[PDB]
Amino acid sequence: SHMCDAFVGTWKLVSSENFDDYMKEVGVGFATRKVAGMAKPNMIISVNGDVITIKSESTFKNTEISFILGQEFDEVTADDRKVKSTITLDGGVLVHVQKWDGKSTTIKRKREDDKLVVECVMKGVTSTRVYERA
Ligand SMILES: O=C(O)[C@H]1CCCC[C@H]1COc1cccc(C(F)(F)F)c1
Repeated sequence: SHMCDAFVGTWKLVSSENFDDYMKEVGVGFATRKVAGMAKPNMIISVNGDVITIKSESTFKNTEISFILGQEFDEVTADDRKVKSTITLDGGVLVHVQKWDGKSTTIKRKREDDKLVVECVMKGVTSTRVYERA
């Protein structure tokens, strides 16, 4: 057993707060905000050795990242940013920093009761996205 055991599984979005304002702060344009904001993604998290994979599937886009903790990688986000990402574990929280165009956003993923809670921060703006097991 290991590092991210409690994250592994298939998860479905059950609530979102302040996501439009997060996306605005990130620089996402109107039509992508509207369509992406409707989506109810499924997130599939798996671990194989040191490699963590996070897959997201939705009506809008499917995304997938695979990574080693602490090791920077290139990521294409769902809104089509080309970013440089580093993901670490800090006190049981997955902390994901994305850098692009001199900007930065941080996404935290944590287990809270039977939920997986995702907090997305861009400058002073936070969005909270709650997932439950599928
Ligand atoms: O909810 C989350 O896990 C977060 C993760 C960080 C970025 C924001 C949000 C992902 O937001 C979206 C919104 C629409 C569709 C998709 C995807 F299925 F294409 F991945 C993803």
